[PDB]
Amino acid sequence: SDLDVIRQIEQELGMQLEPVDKLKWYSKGYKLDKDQRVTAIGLYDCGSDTLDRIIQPLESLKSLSELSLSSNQITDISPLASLNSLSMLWLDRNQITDIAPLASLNSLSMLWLFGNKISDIAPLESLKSLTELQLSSNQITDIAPLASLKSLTELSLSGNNISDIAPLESLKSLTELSLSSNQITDIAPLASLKSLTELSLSSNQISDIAPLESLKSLTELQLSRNQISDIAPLESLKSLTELQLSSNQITDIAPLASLKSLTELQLSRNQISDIAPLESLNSLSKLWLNGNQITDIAPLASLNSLTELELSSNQITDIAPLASLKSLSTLWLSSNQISDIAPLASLESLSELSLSSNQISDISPLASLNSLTGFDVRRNPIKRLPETITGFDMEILWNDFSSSGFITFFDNPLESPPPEIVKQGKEAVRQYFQSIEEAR
Amino acid sequence: SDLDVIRQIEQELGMQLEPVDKLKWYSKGYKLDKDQRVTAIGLYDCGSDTLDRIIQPLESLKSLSELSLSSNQITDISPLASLNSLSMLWLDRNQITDIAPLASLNSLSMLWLFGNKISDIAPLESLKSLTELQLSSNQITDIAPLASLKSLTELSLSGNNISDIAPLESLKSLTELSLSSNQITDIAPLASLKSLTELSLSSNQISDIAPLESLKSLTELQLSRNQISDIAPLESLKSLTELQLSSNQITDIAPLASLKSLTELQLSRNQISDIAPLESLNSLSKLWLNGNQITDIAPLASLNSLTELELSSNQITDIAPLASLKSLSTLWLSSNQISDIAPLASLESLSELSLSSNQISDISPLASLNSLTGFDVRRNPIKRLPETITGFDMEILWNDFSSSGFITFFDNPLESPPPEIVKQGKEAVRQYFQSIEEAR
Repeated sequence: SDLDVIRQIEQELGMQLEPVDKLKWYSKGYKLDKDQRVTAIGLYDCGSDTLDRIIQPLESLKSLSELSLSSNQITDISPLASLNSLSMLWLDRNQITDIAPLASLNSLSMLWLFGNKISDIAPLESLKSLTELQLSSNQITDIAPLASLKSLTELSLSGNNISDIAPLESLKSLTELSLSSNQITDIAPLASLKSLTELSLSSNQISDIAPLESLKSLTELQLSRNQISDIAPLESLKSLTELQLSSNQITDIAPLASLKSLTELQLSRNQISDIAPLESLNSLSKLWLNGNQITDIAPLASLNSLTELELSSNQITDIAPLASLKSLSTLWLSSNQISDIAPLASLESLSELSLSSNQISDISPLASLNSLTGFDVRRNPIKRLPETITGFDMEILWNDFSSSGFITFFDNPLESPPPEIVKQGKEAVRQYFQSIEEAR
Repeated sequence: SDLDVIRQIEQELGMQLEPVDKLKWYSKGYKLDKDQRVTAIGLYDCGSDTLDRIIQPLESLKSLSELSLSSNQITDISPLASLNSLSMLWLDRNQITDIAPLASLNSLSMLWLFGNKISDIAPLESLKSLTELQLSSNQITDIAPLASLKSLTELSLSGNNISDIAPLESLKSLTELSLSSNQITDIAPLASLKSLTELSLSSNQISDIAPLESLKSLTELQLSRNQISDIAPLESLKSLTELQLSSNQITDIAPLASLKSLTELQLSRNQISDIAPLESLNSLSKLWLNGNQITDIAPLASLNSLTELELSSNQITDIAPLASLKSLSTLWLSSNQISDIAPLASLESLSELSLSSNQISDISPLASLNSLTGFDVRRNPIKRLPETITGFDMEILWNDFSSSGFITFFDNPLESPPPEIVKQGKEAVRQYFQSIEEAR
């Protein structure tokens, strides 16, 4: 019986396989049917020999529909050609170069081949029932074979060597597509994939994103590390909640003004000065604007849903517009031109704050923020600490890095408690102040 | 006119005062009446001299009801007695020791005296119009004088030398009370204060919290750093939204199971091993459980509102129960016994992850987590990095600390890309993998 074969496999491998209701790629188990027949088997992370040692036991399981051999570093998958009943196959995280044996698996609807050494995907042309296909982190350049797979809905091809994506043009049922870390410049073939909901294109050489304009079902779009300066095409993508545009050449963000469903926006390492277009984005909870040319941040005042805000490496001076942000929990302001941090004392939800590499002399206003669990004040001209610094429940560190749960000093020209006291920790600082209070 | 008197103050002190629509404690300016009259003035951070020099101009402002002398290092406030119609006064962050002059200000409704050197508060007895009073960070032991201030709604007494709090029993209109960092043991007198919605008693010597039993309107309660072992009195506090119980002596959290309004819960540094009672806390978003004796984590699987989860320093091996948590974005798992993170591949919203000091060798399961902006894998037996390690929107560091924006390695026995190449950065790592592809 099918269960007796499980016993043989267990015995041959010297391991234990357990029943599950749903086979997962990392499963070390099997699934049984209402007739006690093995419909699935997972042999995740058993060894490179695994396929060789138990091919026959697998061949004798006739209702076997799902097989995982993830994370075995298997180099030869020739034996699998026998198993033409398979509809789901996990071969990710192996050492496969030749996938010719997989052309025999005519009933495959789900295939995972992440993290192998594949260049030729000609053998996949005949697998028309495929709906989910993972080919990321291989060595693929030619994706012509994919033009036949018209029932594909999820396709991953990130981390290959692809420049030509024209073969995807007729894959109109595709809703999730990953194409990051490739050699892509022309994305015109994507203009026809109108039911895409998630698209990733980061680390390519895209300049012209005009073809994205019609892709109105997009909710999630990754475009970081490209050569994009013109984002006018994005204006029409009204369903977007998550948008990543870091490491581009953007100056004008006016087309984002209308993207009212955005909750997460990353615009790091561009050349933005004017952020006036962000004032209407009232659902924005996470905003990354680090590494730009910003000085005026008045437009952020009305963004009351903001819980996380990265503004480090700009030229900001006046931070009073942030005073309204009641829900702000994490604020990064490193490497700006700030001198006065008094208005930050109204940030009632603030827990993590970095003010390093500014020109701040007086941090006494921070004493009111009992909510703070960590803050960073390295490289500021602070000379005297107020007694109220012991009122926080965080240890004090002297290091050149930020750390949560701690107050961090470095290269501050401290005089009142001088550095020699501060380097000793929270208790030394308390006793310093205590020894001069009790003598008063 | 009033505007001329402002010009007089500006000349005398040699500064600018600007109109404001509302006076804040840190304001350098004034608010004007409908009839061009000054009803509010702020002289924040001018100097210890300031009060003596402009008291007379302040006397001529007949409609003045709000004054800020915050952060001036004032030593004596005698001249203030001349002002009658003040209803709001900020004197925080000075060097006040004697507050007798405040007794004459009968119409005071708001008084801030945070961060001074006050020990005698007898002068406040007569100020029975006070609703908000801030006395944190002073040298107060005896709070008998407050007993008659029955109009108080907000009181702060944190950072003082208080052990006896019986005088607070009569203050039944109190909605907010802060008593953190004192010498309190007996909180019996708080049982009478049934309109309290916010209470802080952190850093005391409290053991018996039975007196909290009847405080049914409590929504925020901070009891961290005490000697609490029995938390059954919290069982009936159904309106509780945030609860902090870190650094106590708690083992049995069964009483928490009925607190279904809880969204933030901190139980760090206790002796908990069984977290089954959290299972029904379905609104829980932030959960801190670090520094306990947890091994089994299965009760977290149904907590689908979780966005932030702190599980460092326990004895966890199996991470599979986290797989379901699709909203989880921050996850701390440092110092456990984890050897496999395959189940974390399903954490689509994950953006900050710490895995340091564990037994993990394969970090490839994270490859398709495209919104990871920070991850830490110091002190794990990682020998071989996956190619996709360079694919993230994250730089690579070899450094003995975690940092947002970066992938951080330290004390990893790396072979494939050796430590030396990894410390050169992201592109050197990319160059290493590329040379191998094109040679083979």
